[PDB]
Amino acid sequence: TPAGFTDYKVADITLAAWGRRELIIAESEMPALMGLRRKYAGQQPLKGAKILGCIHMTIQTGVLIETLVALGAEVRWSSCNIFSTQDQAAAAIAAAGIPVFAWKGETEEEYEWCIEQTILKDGQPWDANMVLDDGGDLTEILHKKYPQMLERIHGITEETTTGVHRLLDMLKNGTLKVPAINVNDSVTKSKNDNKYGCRHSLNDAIKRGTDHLLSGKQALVIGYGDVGKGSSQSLRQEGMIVKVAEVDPICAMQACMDGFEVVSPYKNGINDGTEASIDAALLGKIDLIVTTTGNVNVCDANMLKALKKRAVVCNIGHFDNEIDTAFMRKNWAWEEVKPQVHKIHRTGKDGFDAHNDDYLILLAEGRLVNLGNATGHPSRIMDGSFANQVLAQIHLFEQKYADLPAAEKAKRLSVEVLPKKLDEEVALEMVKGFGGVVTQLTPKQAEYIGVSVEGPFKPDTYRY
Amino acid sequence: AGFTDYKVADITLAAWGRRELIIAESEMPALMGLRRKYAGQQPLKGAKILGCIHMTIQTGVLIETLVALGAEVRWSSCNIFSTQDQAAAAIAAAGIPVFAWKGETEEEYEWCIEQTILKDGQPWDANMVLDDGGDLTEILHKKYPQMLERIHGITEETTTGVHRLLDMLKNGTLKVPAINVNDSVTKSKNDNKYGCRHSLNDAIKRGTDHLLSGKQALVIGYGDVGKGSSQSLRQEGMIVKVAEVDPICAMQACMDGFEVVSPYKNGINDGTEASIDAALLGKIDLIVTTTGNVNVCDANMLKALKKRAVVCNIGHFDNEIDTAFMRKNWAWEEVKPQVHKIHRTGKDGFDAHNDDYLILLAEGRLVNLGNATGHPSRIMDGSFANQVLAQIHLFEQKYADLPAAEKAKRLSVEVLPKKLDEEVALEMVKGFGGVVTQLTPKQAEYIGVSVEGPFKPDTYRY
Amino acid sequence: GFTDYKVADITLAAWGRRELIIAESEMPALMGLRRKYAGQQPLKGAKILGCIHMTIQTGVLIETLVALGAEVRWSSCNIFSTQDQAAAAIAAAGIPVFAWKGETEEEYEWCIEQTILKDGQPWDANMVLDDGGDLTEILHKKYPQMLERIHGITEETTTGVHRLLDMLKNGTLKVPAINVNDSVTKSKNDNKYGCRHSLNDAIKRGTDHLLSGKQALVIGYGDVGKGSSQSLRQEGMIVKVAEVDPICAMQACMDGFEVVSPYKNGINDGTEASIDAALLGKIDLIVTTTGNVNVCDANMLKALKKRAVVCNIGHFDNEIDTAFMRKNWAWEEVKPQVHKIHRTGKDGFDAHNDDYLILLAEGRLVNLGNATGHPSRIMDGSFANQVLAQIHLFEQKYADLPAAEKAKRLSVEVLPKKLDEEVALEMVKGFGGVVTQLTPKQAEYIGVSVEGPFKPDTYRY
Amino acid sequence: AGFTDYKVADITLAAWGRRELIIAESEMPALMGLRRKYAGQQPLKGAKILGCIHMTIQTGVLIETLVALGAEVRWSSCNIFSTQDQAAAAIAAAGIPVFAWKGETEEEYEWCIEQTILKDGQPWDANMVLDDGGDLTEILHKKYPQMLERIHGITEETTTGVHRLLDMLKNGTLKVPAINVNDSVTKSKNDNKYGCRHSLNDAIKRGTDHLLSGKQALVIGYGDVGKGSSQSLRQEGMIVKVAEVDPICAMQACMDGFEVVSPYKNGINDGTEASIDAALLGKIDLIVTTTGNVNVCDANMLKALKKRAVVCNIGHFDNEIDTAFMRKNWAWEEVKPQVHKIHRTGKDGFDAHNDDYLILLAEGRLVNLGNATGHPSRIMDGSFANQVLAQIHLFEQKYADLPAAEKAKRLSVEVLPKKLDEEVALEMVKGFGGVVTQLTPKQAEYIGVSVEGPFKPDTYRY
Ligand SMILES: NC(=O)c1ccc[n+]([C@@H]2O[C@H](COP(=O)([O-])OP(=O)(O)OC[C@H]3O[C@@H](n4cnc5c(N)ncnc54)[C@H](O)[C@@H]3O)[C@@H](O)[C@H]2O)c1
Ligand SMILES: NC(=O)c1ccc[n+]([C@@H]2O[C@H](COP(=O)([O-])OP(=O)(O)OC[C@H]3O[C@@H](n4cnc5c(N)ncnc54)[C@H](O)[C@@H]3O)[C@@H](O)[C@H]2O)c1
Ligand SMILES: NC(=O)c1ccc[n+]([C@@H]2O[C@H](COP(=O)([O-])OP(=O)(O)OC[C@H]3O[C@@H](n4cnc5c(N)ncnc54)[C@H](O)[C@@H]3O)[C@@H](O)[C@H]2O)c1
Ligand SMILES: NC(=O)c1ccc[n+]([C@@H]2O[C@H](COP(=O)([O-])OP(=O)(O)OC[C@H]3O[C@@H](n4cnc5c(N)ncnc54)[C@H](O)[C@@H]3O)[C@@H](O)[C@H]2O)c1
Ligand SMILES: Nc1ncnc2[nH]cnc12
Ligand SMILES: Nc1ncnc2[nH]cnc12
Ligand SMILES: [K+]
Ligand SMILES: [K+]
Ligand SMILES: [K+]
Repeated sequence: TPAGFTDYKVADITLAAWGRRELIIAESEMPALMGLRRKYAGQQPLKGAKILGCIHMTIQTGVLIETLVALGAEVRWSSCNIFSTQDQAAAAIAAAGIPVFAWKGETEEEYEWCIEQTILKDGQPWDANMVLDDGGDLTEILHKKYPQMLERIHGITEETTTGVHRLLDMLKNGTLKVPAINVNDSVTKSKNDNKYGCRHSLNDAIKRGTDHLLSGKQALVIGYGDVGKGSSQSLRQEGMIVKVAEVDPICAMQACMDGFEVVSPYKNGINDGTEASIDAALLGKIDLIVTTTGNVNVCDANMLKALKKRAVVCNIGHFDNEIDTAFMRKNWAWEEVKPQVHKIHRTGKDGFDAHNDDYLILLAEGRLVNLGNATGHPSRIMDGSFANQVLAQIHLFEQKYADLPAAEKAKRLSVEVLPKKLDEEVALEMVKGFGGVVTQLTPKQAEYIGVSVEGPFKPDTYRY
Repeated sequence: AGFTDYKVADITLAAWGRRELIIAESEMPALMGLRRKYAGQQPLKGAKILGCIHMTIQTGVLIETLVALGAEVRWSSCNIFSTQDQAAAAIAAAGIPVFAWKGETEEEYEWCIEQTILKDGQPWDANMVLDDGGDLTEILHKKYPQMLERIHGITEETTTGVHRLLDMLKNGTLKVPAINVNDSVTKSKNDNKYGCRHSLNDAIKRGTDHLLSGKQALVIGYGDVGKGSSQSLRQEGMIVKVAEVDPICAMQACMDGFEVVSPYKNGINDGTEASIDAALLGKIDLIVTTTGNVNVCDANMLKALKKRAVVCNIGHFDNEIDTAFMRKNWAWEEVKPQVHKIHRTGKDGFDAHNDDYLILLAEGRLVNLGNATGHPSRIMDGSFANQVLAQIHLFEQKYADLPAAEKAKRLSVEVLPKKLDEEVALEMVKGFGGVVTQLTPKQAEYIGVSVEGPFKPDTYRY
Repeated sequence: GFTDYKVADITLAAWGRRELIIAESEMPALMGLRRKYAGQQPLKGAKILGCIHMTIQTGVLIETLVALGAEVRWSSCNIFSTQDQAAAAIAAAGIPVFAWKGETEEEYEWCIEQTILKDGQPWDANMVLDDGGDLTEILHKKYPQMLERIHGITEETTTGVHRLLDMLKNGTLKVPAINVNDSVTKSKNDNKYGCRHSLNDAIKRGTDHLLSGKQALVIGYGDVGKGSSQSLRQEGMIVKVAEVDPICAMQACMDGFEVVSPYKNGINDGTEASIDAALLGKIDLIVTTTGNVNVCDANMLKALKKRAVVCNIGHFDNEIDTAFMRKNWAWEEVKPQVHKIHRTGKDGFDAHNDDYLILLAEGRLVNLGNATGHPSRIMDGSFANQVLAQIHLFEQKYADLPAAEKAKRLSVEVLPKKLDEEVALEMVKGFGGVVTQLTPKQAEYIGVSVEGPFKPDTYRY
Repeated sequence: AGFTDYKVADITLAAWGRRELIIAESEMPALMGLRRKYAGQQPLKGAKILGCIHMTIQTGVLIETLVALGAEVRWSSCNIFSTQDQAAAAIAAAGIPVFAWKGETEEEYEWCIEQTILKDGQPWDANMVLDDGGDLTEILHKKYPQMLERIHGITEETTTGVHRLLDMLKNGTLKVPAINVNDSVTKSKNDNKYGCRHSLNDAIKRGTDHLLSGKQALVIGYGDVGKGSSQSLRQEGMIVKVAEVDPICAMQACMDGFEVVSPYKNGINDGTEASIDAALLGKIDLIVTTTGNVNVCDANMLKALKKRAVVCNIGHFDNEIDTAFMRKNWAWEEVKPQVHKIHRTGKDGFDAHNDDYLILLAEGRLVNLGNATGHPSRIMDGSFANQVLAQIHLFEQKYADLPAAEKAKRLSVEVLPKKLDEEVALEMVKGFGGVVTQLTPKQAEYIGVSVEGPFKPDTYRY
């Protein structure tokens, strides 16, 4: 009896049985992912693939991990957020002999150490050759601290909008060292996960964090991209009176037409940095503000100062700097209600009255509230995102960028999206998971609209 | 005084039409902002526009915006049933040639387009085309190629019109460049979707006055029009099922809370009655086609529909339903204009109290324009501000005057730049009293955009 | 050689008949009563004065009464609510009807009198069917003698019920009545769901305004206000709700509406200072639904956003201070039942004046004024009750009974819940719904009969 | 600290419970307004209240309101799974006898009620009863008639409890008057409907994390609870069908845009598998019982449900689902607390990867309280304001002190006056920032009401 399998760090390995029970259910909610697991078990298309994975260690990610593993891959995994892991999921994965370094409630130190444990196997760089990322933190660390490892990696498959944006910055600046597939912009990812996932999981997380009635109350959603669209619907369908802020007038136009009043935190929309710019009458009526932008400081200090007493503040974008929580740590006393729920007392820094009425309620300390305060998106939604993740991993691994002459590396050095035909094939398995029946074009019909009977049914410019 | 160059139902409707145009102007801030911004420059001075789009009150404000910016125009409707006669009469009384009335025959429809093309029996000195559906575009290519030599461009309104332009382009038959106005977000995701949300249940109420809540609807298609049409019915309380051939669109319908079904067992349309899901169709109270495709509500479907179901089409062309089969096999009883009971008992005559009929709206033509007034002004504001910008752009490019070599480089179908799309959107938002936030310089840097936009890459789907 | 009618255009009859035949397929409860009671002829000998909106739906009610044996003489209960093809179709069937769309106030009162009189002198009516009590009022206040041979009244709507109860409490009510409104298959089915269907319907026909994204103020949140609010919200309007009833305001909140008052702090003190001018200057659409008086008052009308739409879906047109508007501001007809009210003055207006309001149906019932009111499948519920109520009062034969033994009969009563359920069951079947049948053990467990009624009369649904 | 008259799961949870109570107080303006209105008057001084209701944070605020008004209480939960342990712990820590934890056995549940009834082995000097579901009321009548002699009244929270009260009255077995708290509109239409709207999908998400959008639900019942439950699922995008025995309620579901179906062919429950609509049941992903009835999701429906469907009950008692059949016949795999997979492959063990199972939430117990936290504070504010008023009213009536002749005249089940209902409503509305309009004198005269209310007759249904 030796030490045994120890290449992992989780909160509690004994939760594994529970995580496995939840993985087994989740499999039945993920027909596109499990169809790939079935269709590709033979080809072992990921045999020899050695995947650095950095994405929220949820049950849904566990079904993704095991699908890569079932297709031949070796993986070393960490979560991409300190609060997003489900400890029973992490424990279930570690119990299956898979290296995972993830728990709910990491410090920032532990977060970076966890990523480090995927990168280093046994004190030396693992011979990684694939990267799966969500937000780009693992991507950044590899480029800035382990560039030599990038010499052996065939590509990066990036999950989310913020991560894609960081990739494009690096592509533009000549600093991206390996090609990448933008998974986010599949329609079965962006207009499934980003919108409908937040529709499901935002009011989920707010109810779990606060158990606040939402009906009848006033919400301000900052942003009306895919996340903001889904977020606004999560709140409006519960009966909130939802107001939407935007910098993109096309997105603002959509919110008006979807039945929202479009407002700005600042008078005439001009954020001059002074308190006098804040629409105090507006913020003084808001019971809930949700940031969804991917931007920085969209719920700033002066807004926080002016919010209605006891309003709930949260962020469902990727990074916590959407809210100026730094200002609130410096100036206001924090009272933990329960994990990932704090009352922030605007009375001052040092201590608070337990019955002070002048406080805000912050969820997940500003981190992604759906994963921090609930369980993120549901399996049937994540099915689409992770089916794309698997297809993209298969494809970049087969391309073998790491094995090519230097000058064709410039030709392969690109951020690409999966082809629409693949997008549609994932869509079809999703629809069938609902019991939906897709109609087949007749040849005359296909000829009439200029498509093949088998698709793709839309040009790449089609917006859906 | 002395203006006679027009054909409308009743010129005495002009004072009424004018009252409604003055109202609609207040509902169209982007179109009216363009009028104010460009009146001094006269960017369309010398433009001579053949226009073929639904002669509604909203098209009136478009027409008069083009004119106010310097253009002369000759106008026809792009559907036999979509004209509002008071709008046509107001435009005629303003001295603008228009050939349009509600309830044209097909022959009269073709004649009206020809009256825009010919002036005093001769080709008009047109140099710009504004089209909706491509009917005018097609006539110019097939019958008046010499006129296209002097035409600088086509600004095409609708998905079906764009598809026909692209077919010409791939075939080398497109003679002048086009702007695809449909693909602006302030057109496609405003007009196509939200316009149909507003005007679909509108037309069905005017046509039948049927309660929709609690009743079963089948929407064929879940593109932009299908999405908005589904919402039109679901927000009224219908139980809406959606059919699609595009699994991505089907997936959206699922996620939007709709059951996705096919008219055919396992979705396999093999032309046989036996393929029809008769249990499904025998429960449907309302079928709506939204596809731009052919025969998506076919004869066997029509045979299987529940008795007294409503049948309608909000796509551009009436061949979405097999109305030919119904004319050939079944007796038509007019309820009122644009509303027919179609008795499945036979062709010759019908029992006035027969229970086995369907209710066809607008004879299968676009139901929102045929049985109501189409999209509202505040929505058409976006589409038609795009039209004006597109006319301004193609006219100023002066393709017809370019040397053959330069024409060849410019013969394409293009969309308006995102910056303009955004500028139209902003005026619309301002028309709701919305307040767009300005990025600080730091945030624009953070997300990699200018403070003034555009805010999204062209790949962004919204 | 039938001449005992007055309609706009009798040549519309064939059109009206086509819509009647369609409506019949949309009214299974009414048509069910036709087949159920055709044999019995329960209204044989009934002579019914009827005063209710002369729509296609009312036509099906009329011809249901006749199919069951009744003779009727009919008029509308609003000057703008008649559908002229419905009136014409009824007249063409040899049924006396006096109604057109767009009557004057004078002609409305003349049409009622023509039902009351037959061949120059009072009809020998023995039944009354009323929608707002105007006909009832005229029989009590001007024909207190015809009332002696009538076996009852059946009042259709909330307002008219209220007017009967003020007579009851004051002991001035003279024949027994049946409140048809308090049936759930009438009250909810109609007052709420009917306005859900027909309010935005009317606003679109009248204005063709996009509603999505715009600001509405619904005054009132009773059944009409509830259905009105949903009609606008389901279109994407941002709807605010005003109420004096905190319980209805509570429901508006819970339904996801912001509850506001036109007056600062809700205190309507008659001054221009009390008006929340900031709120009113943002409102694109105000809809009154209260049955009360002056809930959209002159000061609110002054403060409304330019080009706002103003309408009333309550029974009477004093909900809005239209009188102030006639006295002070110039009216421009856009088209029938649509007027631009110019706040620049009374002495004419500039055609391009931007400071105007849009008033629908001159403040009258907007859904019947600018569209066709409620749909057949909804009116089915109310009129099936009306038929049952007429049957019950006719067969009870009040006018043929001892003097004040009839005091045990003098009452405003509702219909038995079992009847309410029977109507509801026919309506559900019209949707193809399938009602589940309790097992004996189940019915014992909750203490009801397998046959119903399933709720006590206190249940609020 | 000397105080030991309680039993909770973990007393160290008290500080957490207290933090959540302080927050809930800010969400319960009506309850906290009663506290401020009556604190000086101490209208419950001398009241000794047996309370049996879900020992949540919201009930914690109610308990402390009663105490603040002068009452002493002894408390138990009315369901084995509904206690929030941190709420129980905070109440115990304040020196208030409470016997409640999440996860009780049935025997523990009974013991907890008895610990409120008995103090130091003898009947407590109880003189008021606050009940939710009738269980404490039942035990008092069956087992402690001597105590009822001294009790002035029962304030019953929920529909099922009121029914048992009415049966006892009808039978002559009710020993003390009761106030039906459920029947206030600020209870029935606030709590029963909008509460289950909030908390049903809440519980289902916490329990299963299943996507609901796009999936098929069958809700049994369309009363207040069923109305709220149907809305809870539809607003998430479920395709919701509704079953009912009451045709009026089914009519409401139709008009609300739901398809109305029966588990049984033509609605006829004949007791055999042959009478099951297996085609319908084979499509349902989620069934919710809302009836207060027995066996409304019976063994033959459970056999017929689509594989892996979720089964749950939001009615007061767990016999709405034939969970007893499932225990006799099928294998239960606990996923996590209050979530069980129920394997239809047999009674003895299961394949860990069997696909033919159902998901039962809270073992058939009220799912909103069992798998989440029940209704939110701002909703329970209305219910519990009514409780406090009902307790005040009966305690001051002092029925137990009246002569036998006066008792006979007051032995009834009453509801609170509408005026009070409105006063609770006004406080709830103010908590939303709502501004109620005050009638003018002439307006109040016009509709025949006082300016202060009541505004509706008692027959008004809202
Ligand atoms: N929590 C989740 O589960 C989840 C899921 C997907 C994506 N995300 C993250 O959410 C963020 C947004 O993702 P997306 O796909 O919606 O991106 P997006 O680009 O589609 O939307 C962002 C929107 O925010 C608007 N915006 C930016 N700055 C603003 C400001 N100052 N005020 C108001 N609006 C402003 C932009 O105009 C844009 O429309 C990204 O960080 C993404 O990674 C989170
Ligand atoms: N009536 C109006 O006011 C109005 C407004 C805009 C566009 N249109 C017209 O409506 C039509 C649709 O326009 P769009 O913008 O929605 O186009 P779209 O391409 O966005 O949507 C059409 C959809 O139909 C689906 N479809 C095709 N064949 C089908 C079949 N046999 N069964 C089921 N689904 C099928 C396609 O997959 C596609 O998603 C076009 O003719 C367009 O010109 C009408
Ligand atoms: N147009 C239609 O088709 C139709 C149908 C049914 C009834 N009605 C009429 O509509 C009106 C309302 O009917 P209902 O059934 O809704 O009655 P209701 O009593 O159910 O509701 C009216 C509401 O108005 C509120 N109210 C009164 N004065 C107010 C004020 N000053 N400010 C705000 N709210 C105020 C009351 O509190 C009440 O809740 C009546 O005149 C009725 O006859 C019209
Ligand atoms: N979980 C909660 O938080 C909560 C809240 C309030 C009440 N409740 C409980 O929920 C139950 C329902 O309460 P309610 O206020 O809605 O009562 P309700 O009387 O308003 O409605 C119950 C409905 O069930 C219907 N029904 C009965 N048997 C049926 C069957 N076999 N099939 C279909 N429908 C059937 C009835 O017709 C009725 O409309 C009661 O037990 C009540 O105590 C629970
Ligand atoms: N009202 C309208 N006018 C012109 N074109 C349209 N297309 C759709 N609705 C229209
Ligand atoms: N269509 C209609 N017919 C008769 N009375 C009505 N009241 C409301 N709508 C009506
Ligand atoms: K229009
Ligand atoms: K009607
Ligand atoms: K709670």
